[PDB]
Amino acid sequence: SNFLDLQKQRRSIYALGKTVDLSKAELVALIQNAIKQAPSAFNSQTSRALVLFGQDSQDFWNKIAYSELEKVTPAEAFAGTKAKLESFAAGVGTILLFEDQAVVRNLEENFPLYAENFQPWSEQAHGIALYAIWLALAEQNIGMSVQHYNPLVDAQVAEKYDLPTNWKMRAQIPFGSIEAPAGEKEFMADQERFKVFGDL
Amino acid sequence: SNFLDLQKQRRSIYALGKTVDLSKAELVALIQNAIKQAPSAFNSQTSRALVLFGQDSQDFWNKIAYSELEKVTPAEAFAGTKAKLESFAAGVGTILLFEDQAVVRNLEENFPLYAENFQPWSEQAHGIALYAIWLALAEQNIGMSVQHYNPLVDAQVAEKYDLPTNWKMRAQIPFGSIEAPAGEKEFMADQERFKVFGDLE
Ligand SMILES: Cc1cc2nc3c(=O)[nH]c(=O)nc-3n(C[C@H](O)[C@H](O)[C@H](O)COP(=O)(O)O)c2cc1C
Ligand SMILES: Cc1cc2nc3c(=O)[nH]c(=O)nc-3n(C[C@H](O)[C@H](O)[C@H](O)COP(=O)(O)O)c2cc1C
Repeated sequence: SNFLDLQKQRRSIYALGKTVDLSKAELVALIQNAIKQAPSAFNSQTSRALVLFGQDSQDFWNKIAYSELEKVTPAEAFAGTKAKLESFAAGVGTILLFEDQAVVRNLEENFPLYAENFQPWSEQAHGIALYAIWLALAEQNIGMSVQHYNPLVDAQVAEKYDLPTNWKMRAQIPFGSIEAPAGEKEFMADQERFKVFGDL
Repeated sequence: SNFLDLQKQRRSIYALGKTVDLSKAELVALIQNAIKQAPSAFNSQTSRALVLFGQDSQDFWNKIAYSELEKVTPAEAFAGTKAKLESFAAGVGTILLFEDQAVVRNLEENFPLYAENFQPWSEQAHGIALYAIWLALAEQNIGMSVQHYNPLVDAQVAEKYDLPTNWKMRAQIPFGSIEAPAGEKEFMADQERFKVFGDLE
């Protein structure tokens, strides 16, 4: 098999469970290594990550995200939110990805000739880290989805885990065993997406 | 041979050659399929790409890039620029990655509540398409690098190929045969980069 097979295997999984065959040490090393190997502009390595397990992971969703969402969600709609938060907490853990703003700013100040690009290149590096993790877990038959309850949960997350303010949260990832396969995904016409020129 | 092996094999190759044993059709498929499988915010699919071979690929660096860099690069320094441009054209081809702005705008306009997320999600989607290609090619022992001469060469590239005006260029990737391994790698202190809380049930 090749990389294309793994790419096809990787999908967004919303039905997660706790039946994984890897330990904490193996899960931690898998995640961190996947992120460490993900490239970044000038090897700035602005990628930061928080990995939660057990009660911690579940509390992030059922307590942190929960308390914040009820302050902005309609009463007649909260029931559906609580259930959704539970589905994410039903997994093995949660990964929170951050981008170190102190490193991006240091770059802007020292190399203004590039400045404008540091912010976008930082967002690009985050995406790369996200895909790196997604691929690494998919190969191990571990499912996950990408969530964006930021910056709503930012405040509480930082205080609870003594996270520097410069660590700007960009995504929260619940992961676990795959309890239900994803459905049919759609693709756009390749003709209006790509263009080839030249021969070689 | 897990994913981590491939990740570690993927490096920024600056020494490229023209000795690739894959037909154009296979190269095109490799690149396009890798992009298609790369995810994007609610399957928005804002990634676009232009693959150039031969003269087209060579001209992008020696003509378009060159001409634009020359008009803004110091005389007593342009010498190095030309040398680099030729190292990129010494490969098999070039990949230009764009992000469809028309799609992103339609989202920011209809979703004034999430408007601020689309731009960063687009940049992130671009990075994902980039890494997807970089990995697909590394597995084929095909080297490449990511360059950023945008938006300096935006107008000429868009004109020469008459691309949709919404295709905002984000990167130019020269690929070819790996003529020499990458240097050494540097990693920051992990205890400064990560944090772990909790245990498995
Ligand atoms: C968003 C982003 C922008 C990048 N831009 C450039 C660039 O303009 N020129 C270049 O030579 N390398 C560029 N790179 C490559 C990185 O500098 C390189 O991946 C990093 O130093 C690590 O090296 P490795 O790829 O060999 O592991 C970029 C990487 C990312 C993720
Ligand atoms: C930058 C970026 C942001 C995303 N954000 C969300 C999100 O907020 N919520 C969600 O459920 N999925 C989110 N996704 C996942 C995509 O919707 C999903 O990957 C896409 O529809 C393709 O499906 P697949 O992941 O199953 O291949 C995001 C993906 C990217 C690349």
